[PDB]
Amino acid sequence: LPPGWEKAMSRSSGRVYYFNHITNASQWERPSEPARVRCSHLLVKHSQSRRPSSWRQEKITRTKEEALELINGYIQKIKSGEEDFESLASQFSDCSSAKARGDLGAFSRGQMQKPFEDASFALRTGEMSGPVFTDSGIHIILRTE
Ligand SMILES: *CC(=O)N1Cc2[nH]c3ccccc3c2C[C@H]1C(=O)N1CCCC[C@H]1C(=O)N[C@@H](Cc1c[nH]c2ccc(F)cc12)C(N)=O
Repeated sequence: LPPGWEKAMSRSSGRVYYFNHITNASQWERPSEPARVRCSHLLVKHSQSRRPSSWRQEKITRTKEEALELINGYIQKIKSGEEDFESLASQFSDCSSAKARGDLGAFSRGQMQKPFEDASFALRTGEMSGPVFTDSGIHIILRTE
């Protein structure tokens, strides 16, 4: 299995699935390192963020648990096709990158905070992470290159 992936059993159905502890991604199908990657992200901040403030809200008051619920909801809508990642990032990401539909550009290792970097370089091109925690809040990451 590729880096970070493990086989697991669904609680509701008992069917095998696959989970990546680095990206917190999960998928039913059996999954299939570059010097640089390009990623977009959607950040949801919370009251314990290092700077609980964004262009959306001067004082961010939601709890970390409420932020995780929002992230889970965005992931659901992206995976169902009801919304696309870029549209949700433009509207709801607590970050100046929202104006660029979440695009952070390309980077190598040594530039991003390690949890974000590790998830970014463990994703396949076009793959999306689960919730990824940094001191600023909770991210969804989309590897675009
Ligand atoms: C909101 C947020 O998470 N930002 C703000 C931001 N807006 C951008 C617009 C265009 C390109 C890059 C942008 C960023 C950077 C980002 C941020 O603070 N991040 C990125 C996601 C993980 C956590 C955190 C960091 O890891 N920041 C870097 C320092 C840093 C700041 N700006 C950049 C740009 C590129 C880069 F490679 C690194 C950057 C860190 N703490 O090491």
